[PDB]
Amino acid sequence: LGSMKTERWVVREHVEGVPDAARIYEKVETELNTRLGEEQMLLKTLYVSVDPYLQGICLDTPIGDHMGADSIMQVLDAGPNAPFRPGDLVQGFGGWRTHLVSDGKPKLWQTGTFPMVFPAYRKLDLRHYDDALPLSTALGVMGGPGMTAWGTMTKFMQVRPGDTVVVSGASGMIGTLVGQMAKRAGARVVGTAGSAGKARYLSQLGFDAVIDYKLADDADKMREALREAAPDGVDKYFDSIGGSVTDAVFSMLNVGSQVAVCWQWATQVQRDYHGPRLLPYIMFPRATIRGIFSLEWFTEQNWSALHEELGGLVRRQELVAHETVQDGFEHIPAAYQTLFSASESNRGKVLVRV
Amino acid sequence: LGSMKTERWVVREHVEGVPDAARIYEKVETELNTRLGEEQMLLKTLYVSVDPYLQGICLDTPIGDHMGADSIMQVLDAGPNAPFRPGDLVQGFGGWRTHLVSDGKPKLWQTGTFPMVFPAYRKLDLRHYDDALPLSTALGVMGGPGMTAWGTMTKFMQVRPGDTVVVSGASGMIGTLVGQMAKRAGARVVGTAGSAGKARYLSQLGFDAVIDYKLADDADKMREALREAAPDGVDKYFDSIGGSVTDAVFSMLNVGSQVAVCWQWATQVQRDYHGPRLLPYIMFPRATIRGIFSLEWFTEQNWSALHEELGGLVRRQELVAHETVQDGFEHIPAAYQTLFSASESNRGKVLVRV
Ligand SMILES: NC(=O)c1ccc[n+]([C@@H]2O[C@H](COP(=O)([O-])OP(=O)(O)OC[C@H]3O[C@@H](n4cnc5c(N)ncnc54)[C@H](OP(=O)(O)O)[C@@H]3O)[C@@H](O)[C@H]2O)c1
Ligand SMILES: NC(=O)c1ccc[n+]([C@@H]2O[C@H](COP(=O)([O-])OP(=O)(O)OC[C@H]3O[C@@H](n4cnc5c(N)ncnc54)[C@H](OP(=O)(O)O)[C@@H]3O)[C@@H](O)[C@H]2O)c1
Ligand SMILES: CC[C@@H]1C[C@@H]2C[C@H]3/C=C\C=C\C(=O)NCCC[C@@H]4NC(=O)/C(=C(O)/C=C/C=C/[C@H](O)[C@H]3[C@@H]2[C@H]1C)C4=O
Ligand SMILES: CC[C@@H]1C[C@@H]2C[C@H]3/C=C\C=C\C(=O)NCCC[C@@H]4NC(=O)/C(=C(O)/C=C/C=C/[C@H](O)[C@H]3[C@@H]2[C@H]1C)C4=O
Repeated sequence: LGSMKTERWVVREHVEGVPDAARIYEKVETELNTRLGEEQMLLKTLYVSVDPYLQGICLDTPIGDHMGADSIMQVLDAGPNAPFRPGDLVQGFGGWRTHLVSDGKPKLWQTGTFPMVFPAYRKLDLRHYDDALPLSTALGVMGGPGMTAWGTMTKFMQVRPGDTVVVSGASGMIGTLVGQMAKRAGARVVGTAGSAGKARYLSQLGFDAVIDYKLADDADKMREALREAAPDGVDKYFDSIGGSVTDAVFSMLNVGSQVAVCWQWATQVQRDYHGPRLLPYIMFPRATIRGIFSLEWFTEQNWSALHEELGGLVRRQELVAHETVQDGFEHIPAAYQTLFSASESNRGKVLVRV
Repeated sequence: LGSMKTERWVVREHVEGVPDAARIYEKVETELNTRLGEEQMLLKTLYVSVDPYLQGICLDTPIGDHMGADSIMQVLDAGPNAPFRPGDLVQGFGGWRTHLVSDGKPKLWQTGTFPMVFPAYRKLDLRHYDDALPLSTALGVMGGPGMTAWGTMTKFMQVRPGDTVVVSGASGMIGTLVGQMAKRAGARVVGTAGSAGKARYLSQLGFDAVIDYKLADDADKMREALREAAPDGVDKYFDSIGGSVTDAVFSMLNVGSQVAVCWQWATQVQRDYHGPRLLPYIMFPRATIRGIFSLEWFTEQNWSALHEELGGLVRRQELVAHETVQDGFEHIPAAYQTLFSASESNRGKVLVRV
């Protein structure tokens, strides 16, 4: 049969800490075989996600392999028993590649720290998307990030009116969704941000107080900032940061509090591996801490409820989901790099349209 | 009108770390005014509990005050509007005193780390007791520690046939109670213990493996023993120790695992305040970690349930609830000292008959 020319970003070099996109990634030209097994598909990439958790995926990617990532793909061609037909849109972990072949079946992440299984590709139905909630939201508020926020806030956390909710890593999409939902449930909402503009932006989304984690560098400076922003204690904590801000929150946990652990940026990215033992602080509060791994909620029923509940709020404008769509496959690493800059222009989910 | 000489153990000196019980405490004769107020009672102590959690209570007890502890008392005299009548048997936080005047209402622990409120005295009634459930069980299987184990197993942990339940600090009444209920639900149960002789005691109670925590110094050695003792990973963990055993367990948590935090001996007594950050290990397992503070279960309906459910199994000797009752009020601090220094001989709940 035949082949096609494709471009891929591949992992050139492993560097821990804050990644250097120009140094770690290299754009190569690749020839793709277009011969399809009975259930395989030939896919074109329309949109690609960039996310912080790619820092850890990258370090587990064999050198030379392509950078994995969440993406939106269109089926160009398909074998006879492929799950989707040409023209069908799917969301899945297609990676930083213009084109690819895959059967869309669940695949195990072999070289990762845990036995993680990337989900089967998911069919996208155009009826769910419009100008208010466009197709690219399948990578954001109607995707992984939305599912993480919405699943946590309806399957685990039980915000009550009058509660104080703290959200670390609040300026990103998952943080802002959690805060806005908490607000709807009647809570005082405290966030952390890196800039006066980002802090003002969270105040526009309805955060009642925002702490600057660059001035508050230590649990001490942090404890004081929290005690001011949350004088009555903390009832819920949505944690994407860990490290010293989380150490400070655990000193002021109220009774029956709940902590959702979504990420530990300060450990994973900043390599903060040791610190004060936190478990001694949860007994009298009777606090509940749940690890979040939102892949467990990727079910057809959860996707429908996501669209009904969360999609309605976004559409009625009762809940704001911003995205920064950068254009051009060649600018994927540059767009990924801004997740770690000091630029305040990073509103919501960062995306690349290809 | 009248008075009455009594003896009390008072806190002479504050000593951090492992208690030196003969240096910390001092036995004093105290004349008690027995002119009761309207809601007040005069009570006589029949038994006292000694517990590792008394180490922190003591540290928070101002010099010269009496040492608090759980006790079984008997109402000698009672004012008109007293909540109990002479001859009534009650359980409450009477402390290391031979006699005392209290109104038995709930009381705020004004000097503690946290805002703890000691419960109101609860009446005992002799009919529920016999030689299989002696009256002294209101300080163990039918008291605080029984409420701690049964409440964790029926209100938090959901042990299912085939689980591997790990229990740190398993020789005492709470740890052994957890293991036996877990075995009754179908689990493999792993404990820790300090003596070869208690290891064989736990096994004969149903434990499928017992680590020597004294032999396994650090996290590493403890992972090796746990890898051996629980090869399918940990599904439930009942923690009373924290420190390096708990660090080990968190490296091998299964998906959906439940951790219950009962105490942190390593931090409270051994002063180990820093360690590896544990929250990074719980996201992929979706672990749930709940702090235990069984005072929230001290409810009339919950006591009834504890009798019904545990009373039967205990009397039949299905579920084994041992006690070690020392004799003599002057021996209370030495009995308490054994929990830290000479526990090799103890079996279940250490109490002291006065
Ligand atoms: N467990 C799961 O299932 C799961 C699922 C999806 C995602 N995640 C993770 O959860 C996180 C949430 O997603 P997101 O879209 O909301 O990411 P994100 O927060 O946008 O990631 C980068 C942001 O974090 C902030 N940040 C960086 N260092 C910080 C620090 N030391 N303290 C506080 N904030 C800091 C920055 O905000 P400023 O610009 O204001 O500094 C920046 O905008 C992501 O990191 C992702 O990897 C977990
Ligand atoms: N959270 C709550 O609401 C609550 C309520 C009640 C009690 N608690 C606490 O829960 C624990 C259990 O109660 P219990 O009555 O069964 O007391 P216990 O376990 O008998 O307490 C002392 C025993 O723990 C063992 N131990 C000492 N150091 C250890 C270590 N590093 N690792 C493992 N075991 C060690 C010793 O047993 P060996 O003889 O085997 O060395 C000792 O006899 C205690 O810490 C108690 O204060 C908490
Ligand atoms: C096709 C759909 C897409 C598939 C994608 C799979 C996950 C991506 C990355 C997972 C990484 C991971 O599991 N360990 C890396 C080890 C370090 C660290 N330790 C963690 O426990 C952890 C995390 O829990 C991350 C969680 C991230 C959740 C995402 O939503 C989904 C992506 C999802 C939208 C960490 O990053
Ligand atoms: C009349 C009935 C009786 C009343 C008694 C009160 C508690 C005793 C001690 C509580 C201490 C306390 O809370 N802070 C000290 C702080 C350090 C440490 N940090 C904790 O979180 C913690 C603990 O949670 C203890 C939990 C203990 C549970 C007991 O069964 C009940 C006793 C109970 C049987 C600690 O010891």
